[PDB]
Amino acid sequence: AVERTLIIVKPDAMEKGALGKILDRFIQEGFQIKALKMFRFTPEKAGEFYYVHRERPFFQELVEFMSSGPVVAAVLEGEDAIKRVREIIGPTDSEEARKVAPNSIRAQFGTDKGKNAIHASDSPESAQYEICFIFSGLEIV
Amino acid sequence: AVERTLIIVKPDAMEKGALGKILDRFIQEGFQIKALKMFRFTPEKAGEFYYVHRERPFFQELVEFMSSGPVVAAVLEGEDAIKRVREIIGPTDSEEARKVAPNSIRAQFGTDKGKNAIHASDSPESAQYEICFIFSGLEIV
Amino acid sequence: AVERTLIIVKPDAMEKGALGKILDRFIQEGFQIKALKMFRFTPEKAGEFYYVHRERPFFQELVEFMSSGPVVAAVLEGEDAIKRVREIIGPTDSEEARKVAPNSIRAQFGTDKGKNAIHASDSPESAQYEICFIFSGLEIV
Amino acid sequence: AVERTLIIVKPDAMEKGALGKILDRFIQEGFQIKALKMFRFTPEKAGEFYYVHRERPFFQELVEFMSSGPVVAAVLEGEDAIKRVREIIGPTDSEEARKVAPNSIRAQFGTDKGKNAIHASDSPESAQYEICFIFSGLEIV
Repeated sequence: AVERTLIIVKPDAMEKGALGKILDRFIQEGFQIKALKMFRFTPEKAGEFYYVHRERPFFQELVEFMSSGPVVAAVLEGEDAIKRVREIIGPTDSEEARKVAPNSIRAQFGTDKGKNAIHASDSPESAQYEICFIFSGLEIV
Repeated sequence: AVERTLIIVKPDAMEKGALGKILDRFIQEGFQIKALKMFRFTPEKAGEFYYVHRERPFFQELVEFMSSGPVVAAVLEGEDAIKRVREIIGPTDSEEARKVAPNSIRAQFGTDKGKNAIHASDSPESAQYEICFIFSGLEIV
Repeated sequence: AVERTLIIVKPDAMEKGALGKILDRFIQEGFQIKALKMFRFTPEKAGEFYYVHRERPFFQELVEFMSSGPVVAAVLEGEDAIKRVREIIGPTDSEEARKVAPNSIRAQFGTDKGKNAIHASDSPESAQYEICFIFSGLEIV
Repeated sequence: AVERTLIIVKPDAMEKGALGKILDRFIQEGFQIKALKMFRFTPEKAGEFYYVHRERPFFQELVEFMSSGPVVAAVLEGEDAIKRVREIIGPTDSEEARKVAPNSIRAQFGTDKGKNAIHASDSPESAQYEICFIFSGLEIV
């Protein structure tokens, strides 16, 4: 099915100068960018975005990191997008990504498990929530 | 239950100068305004907002009217908000509203069935869709 | 000359429930609302908005107050708007406003000099800066 | 001097799939992206953006083209940005760009004089206007 998923380019990848290369990859893989913007999470908004993981040990570190500098979000649309985008980004741990998926976003631009370049929706339920969290319908063009 | 609903002040009420009086009413009724903005629907975006009614005879007239001038949307939060807000706005037909609910928004500021001052979400399912259509999570404060 | 000015309803007036009454007043005085939204200043953005006053003794208190809860900004357009809006809001000190301008916004909804309900651009130069700080051209409708 | 300029990636370059490659170039040239978003000009907003050129013979064609599909704007910051960005994009006519500046944005991704991939502010005065037209201060991060 044609699906929409949310990616967020994280501050580590922003700082490395990888934004354009990352967007280029998803464009060349055939996804339509339906929304795109640079913004800065406040710590409160980062915590709301990541609500489902609020009880995890790493949560405060994640919130701080994702509000530590500007990020860029995009809505990607295409066939099987949620799973296909997860394949393109690679394993959570950027070092594992380098071993098993060398051309994945995280292999190319990630550092480790925390600074791993990019977020993507992990499921249709999270995609629905995450897209609405960042973009209104008025912003989808 | 505490709920969120979407209202939109329509161009007829905007033109009458009723915006402030309408917002004042919902504030005094005890609703929290969680998001608020003036914007202009393009005809395409109005048609998407009203997707569920696309097959109704009045649809093109509605789309045109709701894209004919700027509107103001607000997210209202409170106990039983969806139904309570519908009570405050009154019957669809502003003339009927004057007969049965004289202090309702539509009695006070509506003209007829089409120019009836204000839209409100009609159900929890529509509220979910409508709020996301107009406001991202980043805009709810 | 027809001018545009920026008002911001401050958190004290928001909390008092005065938003609708304040907007109603400017509408009835004949101003066109060209842009309107609820948002929350981060402390950094409040400090940038108030850049010209950064060296004043009250600056940190002002920044904190204006980022302490959501605010609503509006662009008002009309003949001589910058000065006329300043007249409508009244003296900086809400207590003085009650003595000399009883129907002014600050007399009606202000508390003292700091919690004084509303900000308005003080000059054409500040209006130009302030309007752009809060609203893009795309948001003026 | 450190300056800010506005670029807009036009619908021809969007359709060619060049967005990421174009952003990558400006990042690698050392510009800071201070704001970024995808949006769609209405014809009215395109005409306002291009107000200074409203009397030119090509104006309606330009307005139509720039409102014919989504575009992406970015604010670029760096030393001598306005002139340096103009150098990077190359001559107005993409065919001339291919002859004299083969690695310029317009040589790489432009088609002709009208479909020439990208807009950039032509002066500090236009940059000031254009940046405010598309982005508020709240959107610069």
